[PDB]
Amino acid sequence: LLIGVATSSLALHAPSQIVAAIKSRADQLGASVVVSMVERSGVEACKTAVHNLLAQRVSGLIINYPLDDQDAIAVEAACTNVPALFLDVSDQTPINSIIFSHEDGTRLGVEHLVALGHQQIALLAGPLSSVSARLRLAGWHKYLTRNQIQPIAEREGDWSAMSGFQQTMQMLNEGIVPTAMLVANDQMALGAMRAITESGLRVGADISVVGYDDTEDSSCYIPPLTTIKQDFRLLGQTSVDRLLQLSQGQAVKGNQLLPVSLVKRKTTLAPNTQTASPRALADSLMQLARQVSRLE
Amino acid sequence: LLIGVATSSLALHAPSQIVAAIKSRADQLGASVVVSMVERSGVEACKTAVHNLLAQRVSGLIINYPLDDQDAIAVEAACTNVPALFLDVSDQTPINSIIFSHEDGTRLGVEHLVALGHQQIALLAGPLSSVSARLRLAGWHKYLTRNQIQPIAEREGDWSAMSGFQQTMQMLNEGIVPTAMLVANDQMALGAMRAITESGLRVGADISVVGYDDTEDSSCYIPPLTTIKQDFRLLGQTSVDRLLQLSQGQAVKGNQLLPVSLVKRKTTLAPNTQTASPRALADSLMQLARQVSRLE
Amino acid sequence: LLIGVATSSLALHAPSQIVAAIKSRADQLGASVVVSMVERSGVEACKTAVHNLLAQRVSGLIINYPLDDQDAIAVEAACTNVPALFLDVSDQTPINSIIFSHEDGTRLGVEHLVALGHQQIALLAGPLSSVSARLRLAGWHKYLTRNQIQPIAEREGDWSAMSGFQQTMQMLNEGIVPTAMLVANDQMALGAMRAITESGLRVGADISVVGYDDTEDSSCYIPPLTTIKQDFRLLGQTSVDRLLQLSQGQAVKGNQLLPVSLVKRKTTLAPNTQTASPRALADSLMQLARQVSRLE
Amino acid sequence: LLIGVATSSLALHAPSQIVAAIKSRADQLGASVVVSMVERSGVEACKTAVHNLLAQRVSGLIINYPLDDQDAIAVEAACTNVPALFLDVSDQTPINSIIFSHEDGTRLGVEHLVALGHQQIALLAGPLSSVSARLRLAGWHKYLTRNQIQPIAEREGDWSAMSGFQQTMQMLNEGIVPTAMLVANDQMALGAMRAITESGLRVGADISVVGYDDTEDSSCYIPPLTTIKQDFRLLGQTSVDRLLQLSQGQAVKGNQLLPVSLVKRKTTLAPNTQTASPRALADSLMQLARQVSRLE
Ligand SMILES: CC(C)S[C@@H]1O[C@H](CO)[C@H](O)[C@H](O)[C@H]1O
Ligand SMILES: CC(C)S[C@@H]1O[C@H](CO)[C@H](O)[C@H](O)[C@H]1O
Ligand SMILES: CC(C)S[C@@H]1O[C@H](CO)[C@H](O)[C@H](O)[C@H]1O
Ligand SMILES: CC(C)S[C@@H]1O[C@H](CO)[C@H](O)[C@H](O)[C@H]1O
Repeated sequence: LLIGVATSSLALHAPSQIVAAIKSRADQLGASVVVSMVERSGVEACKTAVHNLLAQRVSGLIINYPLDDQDAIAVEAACTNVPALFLDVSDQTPINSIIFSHEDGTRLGVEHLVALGHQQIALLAGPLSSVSARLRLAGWHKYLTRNQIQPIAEREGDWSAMSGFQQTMQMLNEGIVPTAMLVANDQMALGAMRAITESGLRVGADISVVGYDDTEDSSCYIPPLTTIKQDFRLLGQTSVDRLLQLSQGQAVKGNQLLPVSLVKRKTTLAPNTQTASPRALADSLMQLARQVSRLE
Repeated sequence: LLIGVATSSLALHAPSQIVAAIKSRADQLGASVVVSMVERSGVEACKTAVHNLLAQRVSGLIINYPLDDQDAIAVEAACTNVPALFLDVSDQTPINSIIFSHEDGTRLGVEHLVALGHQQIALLAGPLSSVSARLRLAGWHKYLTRNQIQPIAEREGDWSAMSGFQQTMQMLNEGIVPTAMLVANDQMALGAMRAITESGLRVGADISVVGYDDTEDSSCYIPPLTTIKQDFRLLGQTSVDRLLQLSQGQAVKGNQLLPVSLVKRKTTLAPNTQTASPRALADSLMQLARQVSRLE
Repeated sequence: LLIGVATSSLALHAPSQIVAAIKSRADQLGASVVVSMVERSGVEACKTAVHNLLAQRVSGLIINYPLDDQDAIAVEAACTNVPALFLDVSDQTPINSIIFSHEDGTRLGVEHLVALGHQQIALLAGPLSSVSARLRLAGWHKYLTRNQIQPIAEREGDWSAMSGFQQTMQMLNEGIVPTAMLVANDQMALGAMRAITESGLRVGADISVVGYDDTEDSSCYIPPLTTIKQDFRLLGQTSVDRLLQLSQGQAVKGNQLLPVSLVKRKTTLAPNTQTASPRALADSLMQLARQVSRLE
Repeated sequence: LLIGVATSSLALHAPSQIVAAIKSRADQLGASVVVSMVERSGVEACKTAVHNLLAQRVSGLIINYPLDDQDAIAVEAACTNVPALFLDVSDQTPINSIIFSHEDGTRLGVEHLVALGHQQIALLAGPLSSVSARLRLAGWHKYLTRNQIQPIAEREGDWSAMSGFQQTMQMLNEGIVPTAMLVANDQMALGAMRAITESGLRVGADISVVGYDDTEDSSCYIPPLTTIKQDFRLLGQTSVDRLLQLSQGQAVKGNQLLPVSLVKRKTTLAPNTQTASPRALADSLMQLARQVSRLE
């Protein structure tokens, strides 16, 4: 009983909250989990990661890493005879896998904003060289389409807070001031939020943001982020588990999806990028002047 | 060579970021790394990961886990005839250790705080279990004192955003309102922030905050966290290198302290009991500008 | 396969960008390119180049050089067998050409200034030797009368920046001061901008300028300029596709016009005469805010 | 006597100004210049570029493309017997090549600021995968270090007018505010120049920028660039000329250096006007608030 976990960059919270979640279930079942982090590169990076664990004489493999249909299949055979469960793959590729409904994920985000009266929605996607990053972009460009609305913007980030921050100062330094944004994860929305703020914009009221994952700090990110949840606590549960099932005789086989949901919090409101004021705002500015000349 | 790591919960940013770095360095030297995850509960928890990692015939062992003066010893003996490096222990311990200066980290934090005219300072510590936690709490006590200052409050967290949040919300609600707050880590600092905001107070202008760590996301928090940088990257390469040196008997024995540095950003600023509309005001004309434009 | 391109001066931005574009499209289908630098000398030069690329045994020729009707007719005669494709000609020439709608491109530019309330409009053309420049000056002329205006000034640059400069500040020196200037290409607009500024006016607020091309750097001229966007990347791609199929029996033939668009930015504003409030304020308020967050 | 020219991206101004000269020169001797291109791949891309040209019976080969010491050496062999002149290389890579003085170009930048009284300078370097950019970063260090100063920042761009904008949005938003920047190319200066302005700073008077290359548009940028002139005409010339000489048995086989210069203009002043953020700011916020006041 020695579960091998070939995971992402543990810098990112998700691949981390997942491992914690894994190590946690293997705990009660009474099995041992052993991590092997895997490089930024791809396919072959993952392969060696795989080989290591194979050497430790692991029992089965949970591959938490981005792979294209083709790559996934490669890696599977790399494992030779050990049963390997895949966590970040197309919900189409043959291999055994557990995926969060990328279809429901986007559908919810999209429809929540539309109902809220938003029309000018901008998209901040993850690193398009990542299947999961790719499948949410798709679902965005579908559920907004079926709703008739079209994305006034589209950026590419990389799962970091800074990435979401730059791509949002960029988008705003050239004229696209929307009323809502669909971000590919919670860290990018964190940065995205500071962005929208250092710009005189009220997050939520002026620009509604909706993260995606609902990692831990998301509750405390200033406006407690309205985010789509991915229960990794329960993803590891089902994972370690099914992994046992495949090895110890049977299985279930191939694609198996889990649900997601809209954790409605505080970054999403009626469009109204604020309307009105006569010379009320003139009277406002007026005082700051006193204040400023109150200084020099 | 094969490096083994006993680690705290991979879900805490700092530990995840310290694990990720140790990775990079093993990578540059053609060495594999395997991580055993531990349940921050006790010394036994620790002896296990070690004990299983010592079954992998790992070449070096790195124990990044909060062991006590006497526990460390139990664990060093546990990691039989293999060199181990302890990362969360005390320089006050006869084990091969590499740690960050707690004496400076706390020194600066106070030094910076008193330097801006703050006198009523509140302390928000981490789980008093962590040697480190307790260490950081010793320092703040030492330096506030050398500045004839005694803290007006001292709550305790558990290293997470939500504890930083629950704790200040309680303090604040208790009539206790500081003018500057010293937090044990960036994460809890996120929480304290949100609380300080929901209390209707300008974080920076009214209550200045100083985390301690400079984990990734901090450059993107609300007003970016003025915070004690612990160079996890630095910590990474050293341990890895020294672990080889270690196997080869190269007596890089005993303790050795890495430095911290105060990163200035947007949460520290003088006590708002001086001038009014400091820094902020600027980014108030910004809001107003962004309202007037909305009307044309 | 192997395409040849007889080009205008490579030192002129748009033609360079078009070549770079054509290069990519070639690459996409694995077509080899080869460029011949044509001297502004004239059709006897653009003829030699045609003859030189024929020496190489090109499969198809793209000719982006500003030839005149009979000058175009004369060069195709020289395109023995190999199919030539003309980029700089008039839709009116009975050869195979692909160009950008000089109609809409001059239409919008005018409509944009008329709808902004301008009326004293000055024109800055390119060298009247070229069809394209003259094609552009014809439009401006048509729409201004059709919108009951007649340019108050009409100068002639040569596509370079310095022309835009000299020419404008020259007109400015004769005391001919307009509220809007239409310029034949971005480069010249860069220059005009400096002349304007250098002679004491706020480009935009006082004299507004439109461009034509939206070449690379345009996003960065201090006030980024509103300009007629011509997609050279599209041009480049079609050029090849057409040339291929064309040259490959599948006779396309004739002339096809590509669409353009008005890229709105910071140089086009309402006339200063009317309140100087077109905007001013939102743009102003905001950067004053940044100097208000610089002394505290 | 046919000269094959394997050039870089022609999107950039310098490689295009050099081709223009390359032809302009070859034009005088009664020689043909056939331009071939390379993407940003490296060696293989530069080699195909070379095999292509070899096909057309080119008698010369001018490689104006970034090659690493041993990569140059490969492409030379690739180049075969047909004599090759390299334009982008290091003075100590063993082949016949003409390069501007990276040593004096950086020396002049440095000494100019130092003597002007600049202490805090930032470094906007070019893509560190381009020898030009590298020897040019190193050079600046040497002279600054020689002068007792160290870069308060060091960013990396990619030669476009936009990377200049983002790295100055960046380096500035993250608090660094130098008083001089040594930019590694004139296009990247239009962005820094534009960034430094949109942040309430006066280029020249507040941040002092100094570009590199001095290309055609630089004398028309807003405050016209104090730049380092690389005489692209003298280079085109010396290039072709020397090219027919080695072709014709002669030599001086290996390194050859041309001079650089400092074209002083208006982006460099003595550090400070004292206050870009003073009293007026409130009086000015007033008339604004009042210019506001009336659109309601
Ligand atoms: C593992 C990274 C690609 S990041 C990570 O993966 C998770 C599970 O796939 C979720 O996708 C998160 O949104 C994303 O941040
Ligand atoms: C596992 C916790 C002690 S968290 C973590 O560990 C790091 C390494 O020592 C530092 O202690 C960080 O402050 C702390 O946040
Ligand atoms: C062919 C150049 C002399 S000019 C160049 O060409 C483009 C494509 O035709 C456009 O005509 C540009 O405005 C002009 O600068
Ligand atoms: C092709 C690029 C390196 S751009 C270009 O190259 C010339 C080569 O000498 C110069 O070095 C310029 O500084 C740079 O912008």
